[PDB]
Amino acid sequence: PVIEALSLNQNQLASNGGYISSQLGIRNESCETVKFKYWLSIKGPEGIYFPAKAVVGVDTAQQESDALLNVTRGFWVPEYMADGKYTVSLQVVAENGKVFKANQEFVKGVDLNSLPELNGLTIDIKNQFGINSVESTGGFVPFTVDLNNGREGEANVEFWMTAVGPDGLIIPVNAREKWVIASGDTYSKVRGINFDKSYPAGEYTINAQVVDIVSGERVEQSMTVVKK
Amino acid sequence: PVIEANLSLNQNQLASNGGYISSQLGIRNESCETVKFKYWLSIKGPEGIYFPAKAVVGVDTAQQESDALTDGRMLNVTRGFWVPEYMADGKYTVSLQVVAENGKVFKANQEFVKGVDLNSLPELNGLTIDIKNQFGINSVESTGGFVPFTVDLNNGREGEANVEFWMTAVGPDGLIIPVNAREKWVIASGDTYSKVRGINFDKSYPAGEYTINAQVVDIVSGERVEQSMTVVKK
Ligand SMILES: [Mg+2]
Repeated sequence: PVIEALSLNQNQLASNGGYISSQLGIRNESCETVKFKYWLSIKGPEGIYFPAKAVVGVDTAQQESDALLNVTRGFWVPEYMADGKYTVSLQVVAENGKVFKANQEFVKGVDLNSLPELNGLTIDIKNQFGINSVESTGGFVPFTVDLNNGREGEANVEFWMTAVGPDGLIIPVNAREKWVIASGDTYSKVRGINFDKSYPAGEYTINAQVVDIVSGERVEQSMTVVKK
Repeated sequence: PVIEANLSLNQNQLASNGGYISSQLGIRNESCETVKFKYWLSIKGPEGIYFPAKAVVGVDTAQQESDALTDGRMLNVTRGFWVPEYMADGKYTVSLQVVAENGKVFKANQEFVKGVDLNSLPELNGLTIDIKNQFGINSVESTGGFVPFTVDLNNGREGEANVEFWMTAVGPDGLIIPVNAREKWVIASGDTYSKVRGINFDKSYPAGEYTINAQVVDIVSGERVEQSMTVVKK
């Protein structure tokens, strides 16, 4: 690796938001000097994406290279942004096109170390065997889905999954299903996606959504699989 | 082109209570030889929503199956979907997507709106948001290129608007490239915040599709609106 790339001072914010301070480390392990560009960005719920940089005036700058690093950057997460899971991403693009990323999570207005949930309905969706990539010639990745209703009454849920990938692909992974889950019951399945040989190389976000139809609240779970 | 894809929607405007959209899908094999492909219909919406057109009464157990079209022959199917009241008001894109056996991707897209006017600017309660690819540059070379965007935030309200604004490029390999840092503006009644802002796609950046994504927030109401535009790096 020509580059090795993050830690956050805290990983839990309340719904009123707060400040996250991040320590960025970029090491040049290789024999030669390396030129790269780097930045810090955030991905959140409800399609939020934002740069860690905030400015008091007009942003006039462009992405400058460095050459080889230890810097600290902090950002505010305002109350208005959605409650849920955020990913902070230090990203480095080396002159030769190799991309390096270091990611860490924080949560806003939900418990770290508890499952995602819709008011007692708990959502446990996982890459079953931790398969983070498949070959260009194709591969299959199964995902476990457990929707456990911890409420006193029955929960009316809707559930689907897509693979959001290269070339603007949005591949159906699970069609939209609707379930009435009794108090104390669980909806469980294993669902896989076959990445056909024909599908483009690159990064796919397996994106599960669960909706409580009565409250209208929606929660996402995103998992990444790379097709080489 | 080994495939030509066509899509049309029976209507392009829904109320906030939602409704049903019926879509006509056309896939034509123009080429000399028989072609094998897979295809599907998906929707992208506000607030990070993505969903498949298909809904099932039980447990979805099926996988994406291939179809085949002989020389000159075509496929015509009609598919519909419900857009429930709970999904966000704003702009939606319906996408018919075809992946041919050889890896070539073909797409036909159409827009509909929910709870907003078709043919009006995105807005936050009288604050209008007009963000555009300035010269209609939809792609840049692998060796690099620069694309400028115009930003016009016109405050049509009686009072001043307190806005926050930023832009990223969401691209291949999970890149989220800063394009405009987070700025805050106080725009007086009747004024416009205008700027031109560009992104340099350096040679080093990966080939593929970049969504230039602008977000505008009314800091007082806490309402947020996006505008997305696509640039392909070859
Ligand atoms: Mg209508």
